[PDB]
Amino acid sequence: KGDKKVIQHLNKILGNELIAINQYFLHSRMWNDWGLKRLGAHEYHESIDEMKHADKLIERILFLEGLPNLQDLGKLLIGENTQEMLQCDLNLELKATKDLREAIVHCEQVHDYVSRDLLKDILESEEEHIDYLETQLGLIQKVGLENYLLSHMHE
Amino acid sequence: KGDKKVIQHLNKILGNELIAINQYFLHSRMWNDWGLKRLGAHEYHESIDEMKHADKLIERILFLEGLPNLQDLGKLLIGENTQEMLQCDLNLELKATKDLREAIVHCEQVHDYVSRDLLKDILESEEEHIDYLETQLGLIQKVGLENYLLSHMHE
Amino acid sequence: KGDKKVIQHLNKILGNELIAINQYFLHSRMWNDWGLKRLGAHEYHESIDEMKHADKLIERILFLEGLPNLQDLGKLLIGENTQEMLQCDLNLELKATKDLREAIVHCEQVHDYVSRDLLKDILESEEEHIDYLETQLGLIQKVGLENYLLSHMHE
Amino acid sequence: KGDKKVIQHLNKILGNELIAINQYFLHSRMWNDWGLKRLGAHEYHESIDEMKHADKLIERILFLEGLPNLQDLGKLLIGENTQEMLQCDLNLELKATKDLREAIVHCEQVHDYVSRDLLKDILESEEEHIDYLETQLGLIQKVGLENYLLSHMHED
Amino acid sequence: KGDKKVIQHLNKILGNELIAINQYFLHSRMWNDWGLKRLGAHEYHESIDEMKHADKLIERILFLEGLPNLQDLGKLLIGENTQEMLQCDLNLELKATKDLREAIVHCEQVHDYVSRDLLKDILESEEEHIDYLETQLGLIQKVGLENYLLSHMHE
Amino acid sequence: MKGDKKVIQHLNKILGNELIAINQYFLHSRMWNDWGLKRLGAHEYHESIDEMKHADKLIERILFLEGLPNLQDLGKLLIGENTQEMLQCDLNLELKATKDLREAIVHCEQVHDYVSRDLLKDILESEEEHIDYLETQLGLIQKVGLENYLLSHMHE
Amino acid sequence: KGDKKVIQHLNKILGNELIAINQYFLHSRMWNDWGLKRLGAHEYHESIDEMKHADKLIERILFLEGLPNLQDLGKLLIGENTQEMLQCDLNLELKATKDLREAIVHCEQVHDYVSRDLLKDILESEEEHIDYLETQLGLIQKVGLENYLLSHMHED
Ligand code: HEM
Ligand code: HEM
Ligand code: HEM
Ligand code: HEM
Repeated sequence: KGDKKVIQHLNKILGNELIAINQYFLHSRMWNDWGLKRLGAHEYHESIDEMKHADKLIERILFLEGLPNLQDLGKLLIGENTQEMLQCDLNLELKATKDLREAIVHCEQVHDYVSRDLLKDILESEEEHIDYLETQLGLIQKVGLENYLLSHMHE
Repeated sequence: KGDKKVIQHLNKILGNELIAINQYFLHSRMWNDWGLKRLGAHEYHESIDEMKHADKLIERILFLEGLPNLQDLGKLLIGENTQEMLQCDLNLELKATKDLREAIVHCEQVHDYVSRDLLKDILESEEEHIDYLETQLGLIQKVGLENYLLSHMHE
Repeated sequence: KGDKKVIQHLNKILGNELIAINQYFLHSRMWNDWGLKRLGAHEYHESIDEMKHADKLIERILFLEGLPNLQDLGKLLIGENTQEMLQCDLNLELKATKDLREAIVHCEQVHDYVSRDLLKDILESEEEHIDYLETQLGLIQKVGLENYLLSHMHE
Repeated sequence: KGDKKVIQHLNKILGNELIAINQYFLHSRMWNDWGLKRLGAHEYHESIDEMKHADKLIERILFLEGLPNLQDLGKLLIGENTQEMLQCDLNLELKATKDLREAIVHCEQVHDYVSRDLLKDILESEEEHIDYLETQLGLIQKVGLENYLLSHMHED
Repeated sequence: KGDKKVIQHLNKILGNELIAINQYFLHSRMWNDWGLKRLGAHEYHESIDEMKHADKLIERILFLEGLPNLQDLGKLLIGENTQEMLQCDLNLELKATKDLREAIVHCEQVHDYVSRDLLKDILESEEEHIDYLETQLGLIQKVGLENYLLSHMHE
Repeated sequence: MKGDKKVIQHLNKILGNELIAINQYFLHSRMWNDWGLKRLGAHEYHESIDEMKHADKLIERILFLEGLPNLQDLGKLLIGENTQEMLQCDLNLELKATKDLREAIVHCEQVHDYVSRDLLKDILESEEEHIDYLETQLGLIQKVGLENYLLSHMHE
Repeated sequence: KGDKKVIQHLNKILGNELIAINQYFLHSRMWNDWGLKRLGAHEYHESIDEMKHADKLIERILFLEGLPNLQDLGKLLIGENTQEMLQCDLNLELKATKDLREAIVHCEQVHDYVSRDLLKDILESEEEHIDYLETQLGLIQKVGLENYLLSHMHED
């Protein structure tokens, strides 16, 4: 059986993935509705990536004889325009990585090194998303909003 | 022999398709003349799609032993710039979908379910065109008119 | 800008093409409705050919800074049986070639040699259609109406 | 579980399909026996098409927990010559589409939209058959009977 | 012209084939509905084989200048569970082969050797079906009903 | 062309049902995989994917109609504790889903939103196919016994 | 021998082609130097097309037993920025087509129909270049100069 606090941490990370799946999927379809197809496609792939993380977390929790929690869905940060949507994704990711670091600390302490390795792989993927997000927000500043949107119309 | 009012409704839809064929073809060639080749190509494909709908309507009318009316051509809405042309297409499509809905109501009432199915397929295609048009008009607001035209110069 | 009377002549030829498109398309679908698929298929190709001429005329008018007229649709000559439909097509083409010759005369007078060359190419296509029509009407006389229809049932 | 009257309508349409299978299959083989191979082949495909509709109806009735009725075979309309055979097929199809419309009305009323969609697909196929049949009868008038039969001796 | 009693015999065998087509097709679709897909698929192929026999019988009757009887449909033996359905198929086949033998005797007596050969080919197919049916009923005894059904779940 | 306000409410209701089914079927899939019932785990995975695709189409339709898709409200997951309960939980969810779909289609018809009706009818056919699978599986447990049924679903 | 005035007209058109070859080639390389590679590539192709017209005129003059004049090079219209370069090309083409029409009139008058056909083919190609140039100048007005240049930085 797994450590009770490891399973709590894994369920907390899973909860964050479930928010991100839905937030990124809606943002993707919003961008597609507006004709910003390059943003819509990239955001769809971000949503798929979170779906795959959730899958791996669910599988680990079950192996450890815990109960995966897919019932509690936290608050989606839905923006009303491109700049707010990107900032909402970044705010979500900054919370996501804080929780990941706390979970890894606990895994190391109780010697659950396989759970730590899984979380470290998720953390790397979220830091890559932060890299993308900070880059997009900087580009809006460097080229202007209307030029940035123009750049993201075509796939 | 088909229901007389069904044939009248089908000839009304056909009349709307005939307006749309010519309006979209002219808009296409105006955009090509101006060097906005992406818009010209998309609009050509819209005109072709209306040609295919008119064909299916003609065939259905003849099967029902009615007389297809290709003689009466209503008013083309020709715009003077890119935004107005898109808005003219949208005004035409909003009228077309109203007429399609009224035609479908009558087909259902007289149990002409095959005519209804044909009209619903056309209606879905016209709503996809509305989706394109509202998206383009929204992009003009979001990226600016000159940027929008810039994006539609090359195929 | 193009010559004002050249553009009027090009719009007149365009109007003739627009009549022919619809007349041949309806005749095609009537023959298909009747199971005369060889005639229906041939007439369909005649309609497509007039569509392509209309396109070239629209493009030339716009280059010359004129306004293509797709709004005014003249009288369709719709037959009620095969022999009448063929004679109607022949009557329309004889009017078309008369107008083409008058347009070519004017283009030569004002030295619009490229418009003349475009119109000469259309004229050759219309004379090929006259060749087909006169041949079909001659076959009806040579084999009889029922044998002619029999020959045109299968594609 | 399915609506009882929906299941009754579906079995009624199934009964019509079972008549058409047999009528078209026999007309097909009669035309082949006479050397009118183009007619025989087309009529064979109409029979196969009805077999597929009957299959989908059987499958739907079973899903809805009804009993498919393959026991009751109504009256086959068999012609004695080509012109009669085509009119017999047309008469059968006109009855079939009347029954299809009444079944669709009832499915709509009780919100069985999937059964309605199946019946609408069958109806489109039967109306295509009416188009073929009315066209053939029109051709007999336009070219004459002997020329029409001549046109249908060889297959495509 | 064919012998009158040969034509009666052929119409009787055809009548048996028409029963089997419907009985096997219904049994096939019942097994599919229950998820016994191996039984459903095999029973489908049995129905198709009887359809082909009916076709050969119809063609022979017409060649002999008889009237094929597709109007009279005898009693379908429909079971309520797998063991009853298999026994119903066997009962039908035992009657079918009895009738086939009587038809062959009469064909031999009147020297209709081509009709005899066709009927013998059908008889061989029906005995192959009896072999299948007796083998399945024996397997139910040897492995038990639940194991037998388990074996026929997957195609 | 703004959507009917009640149409958008119905579409958001169906979307909410799809979101429950995605999570319920995904968890059931991974439970069956954890238990080594790989054939059930794989089939249930594909059911979850199918609901994801329906949710996508509903989100797209709502946005086109200028509504706000609701991905925030997640209703109650019906999670079973063994194979037979899990299948019955899926079936209970699907019966509720098809009831809501029928009511949404009724309203779409009333306000002449025929494209939304067609989308919902396509989803309805897919959910009725899932009901077919589930009722068949529960019938097989009764026909072959629970242990034989589980044995049959160990290997993919 | 050919008609003396026909040969003079053909040499006049040849002279116009020789100006255009050099003007378009230099404009092409100026655009490439500035990093406006789409304009540079298009203008290179315009220069090649004029070289091919010059070739056909030389061949026709020699067949007619005239002397092709490749010695006299008239005034190149070289712009100092993109907008001036396009207008310089347009000014040259409007002069070229005027001379082409005058040459065709004369060929018709003396019944040199093959020379007329050659000149009409050149005229169609020059009117296509006018179409391109007017469209580009219009695009500058519709998108603004900086956006137009932006659109022409990268080749296809
Ligand atoms: C202003 C009037 C029209 C113009 C300028 C026009 C132009 C065209 C052109 C350029 C094509 C492509 C031909 C090719 O290159 O193969 C085409 C195709 C076609 N047109 Fe038209 N057309 C017109 C009216 C119509 C009408 C009134 C109908 C029917 C009633 C129609 C039916 C069709 C069909 C069925 C095709 C083939 C589409 C496909 O399957 O790809 N057209 N048309
Ligand atoms: C007089 C009765 C029938 C005759 C003579 C007949 C004849 C045939 C024949 C010759 C074939 C083609 C077999 C092959 O060579 O592959 C066929 C196929 C088929 N039959 Fe029948 N049939 C009859 C009744 C039925 C009935 C009552 C049904 C269903 C309720 C049915 C369902 C089917 C199906 C589903 C196929 C396969 C069609 C395809 O997918 O191509 N048949 N039939
Ligand atoms: C518990 C939440 C979810 C989980 C665990 C999950 C899991 C997955 C997985 C594992 C895949 C396959 C990824 C791959 O390897 O390519 C997938 C695909 C997909 N998901 Fe999800 N998903 C969830 C929620 C959602 C939601 C809420 C939506 C839409 C609103 C959605 C839409 C999609 C779509 C469109 C695909 C691609 C399906 C295809 O076309 O093949 N998913 N999901
Ligand atoms: C003055 C009279 C000229 C004539 C009659 C002439 C003729 C031609 C011809 C016939 C071609 C081949 C075209 C083809 O079919 O692809 C050609 C190619 C070419 N020309 Fe000229 N040309 C002339 C002047 C020039 C000048 C002044 C330049 C440069 C400053 C030039 C640069 C080129 C280049 C780079 C090619 C392509 C060579 C290759 O890479 O194959 N030409 N010319």
